[PDB]
Amino acid sequence: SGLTIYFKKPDSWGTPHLYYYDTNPKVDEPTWSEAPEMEHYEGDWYTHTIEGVESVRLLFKDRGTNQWPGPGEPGFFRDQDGWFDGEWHVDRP
Ligand SMILES: OC[C@H]1O[C@H](O[C@H]2[C@H](O)[C@@H](O)[C@@H](O)O[C@@H]2CO)[C@H](O)[C@@H](O)[C@@H]1O
Repeated sequence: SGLTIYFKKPDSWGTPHLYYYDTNPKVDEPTWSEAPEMEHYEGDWYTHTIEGVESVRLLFKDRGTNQWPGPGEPGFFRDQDGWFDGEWHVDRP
């Protein structure tokens, strides 16, 4: 299985990282500061695949203090791929 997630980077952000927890099925889960670099995709879009996973809660961050959603707010729940530009889409919008 595995979730591919694409994320449109806000202009003022550094390169996005994907933080995730509540993996199902359970898979290794990085620390906030060790959340992985999303690979550059096309233009503003970046991407990362969580291996081994049907569902996840996730937050986007950079190496700075930016994150979406806010500090402490629950991760976005996916399900399925994958495109977030401020709202979620099954296809590139
Ligand atoms: O790990 C569960 C926890 O993850 C998310 O928390 C982040 C938080 O949003 C960051 O600002 C920073 O404090 O690191 C935390 C993870 O260690 C969710 O926001 C939170 O709801 C969830 O419980």
